[PDB]
Amino acid sequence: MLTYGAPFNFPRWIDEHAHLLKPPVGNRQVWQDSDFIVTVVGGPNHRTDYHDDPLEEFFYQLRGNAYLNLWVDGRRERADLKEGDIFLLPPHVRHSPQRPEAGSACLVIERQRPAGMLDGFEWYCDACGHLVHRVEVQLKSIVTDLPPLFESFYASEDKRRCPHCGQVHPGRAA
Ligand SMILES: [Fe+2]
Ligand SMILES: [Fe+2]
Repeated sequence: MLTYGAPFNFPRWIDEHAHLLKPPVGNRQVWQDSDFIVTVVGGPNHRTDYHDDPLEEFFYQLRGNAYLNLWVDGRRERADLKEGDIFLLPPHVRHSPQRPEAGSACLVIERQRPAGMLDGFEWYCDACGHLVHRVEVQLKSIVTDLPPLFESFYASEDKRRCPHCGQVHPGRAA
């Protein structure tokens, strides 16, 4: 049967979930227990962590504008997600999404990761660019598997300390 239910109007769904598409929640997954992880991400939200996804990520910036801070070819780059833009991110490209605008909405589509295929989350030194800390996770649920990871980095000067220049990373806000 239709495990994930009947078709429904997407703009209306987004409107009805507007209260979840802003802090502190910020995002909302559309269907549960599906292979395709379909999420709408709102704003505002700024962050310092970079994601290393072992699979591809599809973006369609439906409302408002956002941007991804990236590492490409060993250098810091920015991919703008202007309203109306689509984008396909290859596996393992490190990315830190920034969503400055309230009322923005981005469709993000990913795949469930098989057992053994791990996600990485990491931070880089603002002073010398060296990797400061990386955690790998078997990502089953973003809601329980991810916030403690971030929280543990912010709470530890050891985790935040650059091994190259010794600068302590700011933590939650750059
Ligand atoms: Fe990601
Ligand atoms: Fe450093």
